[PDB]
Amino acid sequence: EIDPKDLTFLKELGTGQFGVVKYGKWRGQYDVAIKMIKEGSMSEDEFIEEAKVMMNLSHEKLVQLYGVCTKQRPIFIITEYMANGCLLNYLREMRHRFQTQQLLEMCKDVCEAMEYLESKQFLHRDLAARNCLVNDQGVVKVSDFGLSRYVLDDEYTSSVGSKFPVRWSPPEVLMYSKFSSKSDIWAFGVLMWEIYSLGKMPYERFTNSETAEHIAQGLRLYRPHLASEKVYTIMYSCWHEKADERPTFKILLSNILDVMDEN
Ligand SMILES: CN1CCn2nc(Nc3cc(-c4cccc(NC(=O)c5cc6ccccc6s5)c4CO)n[nH]c3=O)cc2C1
Repeated sequence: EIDPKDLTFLKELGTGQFGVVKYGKWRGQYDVAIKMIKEGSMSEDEFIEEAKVMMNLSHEKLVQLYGVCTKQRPIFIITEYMANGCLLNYLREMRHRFQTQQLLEMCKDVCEAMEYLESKQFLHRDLAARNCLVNDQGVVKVSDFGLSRYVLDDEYTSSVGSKFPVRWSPPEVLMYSKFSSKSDIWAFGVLMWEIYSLGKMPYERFTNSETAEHIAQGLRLYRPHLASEKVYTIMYSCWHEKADERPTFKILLSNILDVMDEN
């Protein structure tokens, strides 16, 4: 529990699934992001009840959840500030500057974080470039892991809602809501595709339902121009129709390192 008196609000950072987020400082020194949880937007009992485990996830490549303020309303969630914002806009805005080696390093950053979550049997559930953040040195970190579990918004929680991450979801999630490590694996493959396409939208011009139909018929995202064959083999392995044929993040990390070694 963070003492809200130790927080200094400084700047608006926009809005997310739980409402307003601000930039501020903790005890005058540490840059933080502060979510102000819109009333009615979150399953608050469930979150507070299970919030300890989320604070104890600690890894360089995870956006740290520093703590919470729950003695007043709205509740606050206080997290590690990342000066370059979310990965999707960072890709699109710096599109013409990236070398392929840097793209691979971004995939490695994310894969390390997910290997850690995997080892803790903790699911992200909404992995995507929009839910990765980039710090002032260009390091990518995975953000908002596990929070989808607390979203109260039928458009987000229903597989046919307008906000559900259909384009990051494997068949068993779209058909049966079967989340597992292997559905995070699928989403990581799509995230690699976002990185190597420099921030394009997956299945652009397809609706969500057409996307679902597409992928249920075996069809997959094309290889982006900047992805080598080896890289594409790695992201494609994430999209096996059968979940148990998909790799683990440990294997994916080994693959990425192997490609780095070869280069
Ligand atoms: C000039 N730029 C302006 C944008 N800009 N942004 C920066 N940096 C951060 C943004 C956020 C942030 C802000 C608003 C919303 C959200 N996203 C969410 O709240 C949620 C995502 C999800 C996903 C699934 C389930 C529930 C939720 S709730 C975040 C990231 O958490 N945070 N931290 C940061 O450092 C730095 C900049 C400079």
